[PDB]
Amino acid sequence: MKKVIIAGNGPSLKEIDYSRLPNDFDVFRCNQFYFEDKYYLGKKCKAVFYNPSLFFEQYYTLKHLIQNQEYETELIMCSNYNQAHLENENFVKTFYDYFPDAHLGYDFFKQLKDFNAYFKFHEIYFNQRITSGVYMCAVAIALGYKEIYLSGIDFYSYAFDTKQKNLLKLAPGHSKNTDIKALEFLEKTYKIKLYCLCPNSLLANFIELAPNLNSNFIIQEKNNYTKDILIPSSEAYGKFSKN
Amino acid sequence: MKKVIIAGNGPSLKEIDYSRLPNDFDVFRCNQFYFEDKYYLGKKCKAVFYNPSLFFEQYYTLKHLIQNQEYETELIMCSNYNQAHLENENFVKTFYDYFPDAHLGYDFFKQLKDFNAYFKFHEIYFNQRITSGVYMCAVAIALGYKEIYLSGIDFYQNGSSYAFDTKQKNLLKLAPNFKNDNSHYIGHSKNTDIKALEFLEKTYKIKLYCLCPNSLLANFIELAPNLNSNFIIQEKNNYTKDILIPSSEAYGKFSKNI
Amino acid sequence: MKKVIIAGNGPSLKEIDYSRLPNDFDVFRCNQFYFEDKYYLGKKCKAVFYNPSLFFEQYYTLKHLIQNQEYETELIMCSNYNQAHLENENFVKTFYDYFPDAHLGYDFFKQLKDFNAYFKFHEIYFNQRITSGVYMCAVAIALGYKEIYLSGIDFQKNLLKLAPNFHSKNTDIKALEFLEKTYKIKLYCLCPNSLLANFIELAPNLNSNFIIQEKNNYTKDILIPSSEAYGKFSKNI
Amino acid sequence: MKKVIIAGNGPSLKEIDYSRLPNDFDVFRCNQFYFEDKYYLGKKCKAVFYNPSLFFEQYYTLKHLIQNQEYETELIMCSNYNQAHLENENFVKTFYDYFPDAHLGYDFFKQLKDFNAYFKFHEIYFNQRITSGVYMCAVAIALGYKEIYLSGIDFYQKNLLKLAPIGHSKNTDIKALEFLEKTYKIKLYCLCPNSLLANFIELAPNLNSNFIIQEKNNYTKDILIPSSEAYGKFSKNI
Ligand SMILES: CC(=O)N[C@@H]1[C@@H](O)[C@@H](F)[C@@](OP(=O)(O)OC[C@H]2O[C@@H](n3ccc(N)nc3=O)[C@H](O)[C@@H]2O)(C(=O)O)O[C@H]1[C@H](O)[C@H](O)CO
Ligand SMILES: CC(=O)N[C@@H]1[C@@H](O)[C@@H](F)[C@@](OP(=O)(O)OC[C@H]2O[C@@H](n3ccc(N)nc3=O)[C@H](O)[C@@H]2O)(C(=O)O)O[C@H]1[C@H](O)[C@H](O)CO
Ligand SMILES: CC(=O)N[C@@H]1[C@@H](O)[C@@H](F)[C@@](OP(=O)(O)OC[C@H]2O[C@@H](n3ccc(N)nc3=O)[C@H](O)[C@@H]2O)(C(=O)O)O[C@H]1[C@H](O)[C@H](O)CO
Ligand SMILES: CC(=O)N[C@@H]1[C@@H](O)[C@@H](F)[C@@](OP(=O)(O)OC[C@H]2O[C@@H](n3ccc(N)nc3=O)[C@H](O)[C@@H]2O)(C(=O)O)O[C@H]1[C@H](O)[C@H](O)CO
Repeated sequence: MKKVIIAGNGPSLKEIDYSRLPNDFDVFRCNQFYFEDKYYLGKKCKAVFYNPSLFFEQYYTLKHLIQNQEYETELIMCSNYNQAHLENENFVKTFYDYFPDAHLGYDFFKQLKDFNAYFKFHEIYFNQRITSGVYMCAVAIALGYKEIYLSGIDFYSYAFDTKQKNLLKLAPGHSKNTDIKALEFLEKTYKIKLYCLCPNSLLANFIELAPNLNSNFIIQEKNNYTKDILIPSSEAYGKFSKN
Repeated sequence: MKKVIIAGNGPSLKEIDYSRLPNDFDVFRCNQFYFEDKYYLGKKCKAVFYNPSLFFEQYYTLKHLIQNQEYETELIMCSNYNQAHLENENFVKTFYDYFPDAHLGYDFFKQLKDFNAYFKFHEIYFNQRITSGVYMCAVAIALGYKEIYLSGIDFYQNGSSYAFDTKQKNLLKLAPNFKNDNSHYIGHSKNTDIKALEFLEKTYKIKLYCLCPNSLLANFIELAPNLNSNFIIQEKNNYTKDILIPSSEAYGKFSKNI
Repeated sequence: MKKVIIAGNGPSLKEIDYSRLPNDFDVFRCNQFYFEDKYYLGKKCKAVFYNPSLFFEQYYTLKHLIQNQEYETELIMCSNYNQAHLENENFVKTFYDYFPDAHLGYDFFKQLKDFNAYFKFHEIYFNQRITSGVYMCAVAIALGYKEIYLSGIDFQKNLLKLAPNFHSKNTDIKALEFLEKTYKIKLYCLCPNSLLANFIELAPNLNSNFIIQEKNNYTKDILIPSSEAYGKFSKNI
Repeated sequence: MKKVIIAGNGPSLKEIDYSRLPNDFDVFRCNQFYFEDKYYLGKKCKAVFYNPSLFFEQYYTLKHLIQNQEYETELIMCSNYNQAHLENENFVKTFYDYFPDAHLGYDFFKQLKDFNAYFKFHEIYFNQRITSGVYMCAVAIALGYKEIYLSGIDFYQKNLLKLAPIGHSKNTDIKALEFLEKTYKIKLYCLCPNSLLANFIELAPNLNSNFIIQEKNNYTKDILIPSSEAYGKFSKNI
């Protein structure tokens, strides 16, 4: 169907070669994407992904971002795996009743049986965990996307200063090989096409560069924007304490 | 889908301009509606709503109201939200096995995804909660109703006032907050309900009306079109004016659900 | 639907006016039905009902009744209600995996919404309980039966071992009355000398004949499973 | 499907009469089948079956067998029965989320209502258990196979000995097999004319078939043990 740009928040996010920006695409963002100092991929997101550990606060924050007209998103995804050691069980069980307009990412991730098996085996037995950038690719493939453009994936710093007060108060495997091997498995297994939008990223050594279309893109500035996660009230945490 | 009169129990319930009373309509009542001293809206209810906290006792009381021919109702709704801080999990889980002829209001409330998201966000993060008067509007919409006539909704302007004396022995024993000068729940507000009502009307394209011209609600919702009709309020004598409390053995059997 | 005869194990079971016994019918029996000294209703059962409290042992016993050619039954029902104070929670939860060829009676009982509500309200709030005869009537109606003929309803070291201390007339009667008033079914009484005859219309005399086969070397007490078996099912008792 | 060869890992596994091998068949293997010193039935399995008790370790080991190309399998089955005294409950509950490409054998076993009831009654009340050979037969029948060829069924490694240093019997297994065959109208054949099984099951027809028994060199001959970190993650299911 339509193309999709999947963006991690690595430093390459600020080094996209926009001449290679595809025509007609959706955008997937994750975690502290809003910390970006400019709208490197626009204000419109098809989907935003948040880890279960901070979903409570990210959801709260997202609503503010939307009200402030800083961003808009069609879908709100929680990057879960249905694994007791990775996320809170009751959180997943009651998810749809606390966040009626959001989705459990596993609902889609699990549609890719071969990859789910691949991910689980390496995480359970070898402690290898893929990053959100790869999780988003899986969900995109599950949703039907055929051409995936990657950016902000640098296998580890960020494309912004993530050292924020509120975030620090909340959160004071991986490896390049795991992510790369996972991406190759996805591309091969589901016959989709991966492209790299960041020619200077280490990712460009493994994934084909997005074709040059002589495209152009206006990177809108951001001023007095939300650059830190918000913390809900004490009464709010009390009500959500069990999750 | 007939029209529907949704009634809270505020003092405006006793001041309905019956000249605006629609023709063919259903009636939704809630909580201590039977405390009314006159059948301000007739004996026949399409549905009655009860909060999870007192559902056990309200169900018991309802069966007595029906057996005693004081009221009749087609549906019995429990106003739940699938929120751990608002209701007992087991109660909801086993609901249909303990009350086979009743319904969990959430089964319908959740059909309105946007409103459920709206409600949950404000309740969880800002402690802003709609009242059952608004909850019933949502369930009516989910049921298919498109013309809602409101009454008995006064946003607790004069405090915890009602269209009757709610300070009854059993109710005070079961819900002690009623003994307070102002039993109104801090999370409720005139604005919250109004905005919630505005959200529903807009989002689901339904029409709202007000049967109480003298009510504070008349300042927000369009008054019902004076159809120049009559109703005739039936009087009530030696009626059930307090909630009933089940036996100790009954509570024992239900203990896991409370 | 074929006609169904629902039998309790009261003395009226031995006083059935066979002249009224229908032609093509199914038979529902419950609990210690096999204690009967004669096949008052034949060896063939459409279904047998057992209370959750002794299901473990009754199932074990039934398998012997079947293998030993004493009785046969198509269905095996456990008379549950999905009430924590009435049945073991884990027992109901895992029922179909421990007894693959049996059924939870509630799966059918719950199909009668009005009666389920009627039963639940009176039991929970007033401690009024129905007997198996009434429960079986409900299940029969839920299964699609149109005509129900009642009998055996008059309001062993092992059994005494399992049940040491081994309901009301009004409650059952009121329940049956509600059942007939609420659903599209006809109720008949096959025992004219039973008190039930004072409330339920007598089955029409059809000048029917029926040979009552005697029983010999039959199982007349419930069987008790091994301690190892009990060890495996202890969580459900 | 069509035809399937079900194999236990007894001595008869090494005494198959390949002249009687069907032409188009799938292979079902169980537990320590890889301990075989030769590929008596090929490297390709339609399905492999592991008991719940060691599934965690067997799954880990199978992935190595596959990665090292010693064997390949389409299906991975856990031989469960939905019985607390026979398997961990949380293990069964979360199974598909920990092993996305595997299957709970009971999802198929329970499709044979009569046999499920038959098995449960005798296991619960008479402590009679069936061996994997029989379990695989039931699953095979549930999957649609009509002709089942048995082998490696004879009624009778540091890692395995450390991990696992009853109620089985020829009678129970044989009676169970006969019940399955009669009840589900399928045909059972014995591929090992020198096994006691031959005394009960009709030998497979001689079709003058040929089979190449591939050798095994430097192969996995013991179960593998996951890391302590892995165990810590699966602890609740063991
Ligand atoms: C402290 C902590 O827990 N850090 C983790 C981090 O190790 C990583 F696990 C993950 O993501 P996180 O990287 O920060 O931000 C999103 C994605 O950007 C890509 N990236 C980023 C920086 C870099 N140098 N090279 C990269 O490739 C990865 O694809 C990653 O998934 C995650 O979800 O995968 O999330 C954070 C936080 O849990 C989260 O931000 C709080 O809401
Ligand atoms: C003490 C306590 O817990 N009070 C609460 C109250 O804060 C409110 F949460 C709620 O409402 P409740 O008073 O019965 O009254 C029913 C409805 O009438 C309307 N009304 C009433 C009086 C007034 N002055 N202005 C109004 O607008 C509201 O729309 C309300 O929903 C409720 O479910 O919304 O229920 C009671 C009880 O939990 C319940 O009666 C026990 O069965
Ligand atoms: C001690 C104890 O717990 N007794 C109860 C008894 O009060 C009754 F509740 C019930 O009934 P149960 O005796 O077996 O007899 C079966 C049915 O026959 C009818 N009948 C019997 C004898 C009589 N004189 N007048 C009658 O009307 C009733 O309709 C009853 O449902 C039951 O399931 O309804 O079961 C027994 C045992 O729990 C059970 O036998 C153990 O397996
Ligand atoms: C100690 C313990 O628990 N032993 C049991 C054993 O009683 C049997 F239940 C079973 O047997 P399993 O080894 O896999 O081997 C499969 C079948 O091969 C045949 N055979 C094997 C070796 C031999 N010397 N003579 C034979 O005849 C039998 O027909 C057996 O059923 C089973 O599931 O069928 O598994 C083992 C282990 O639980 C399992 O291997 C560990 O993962």
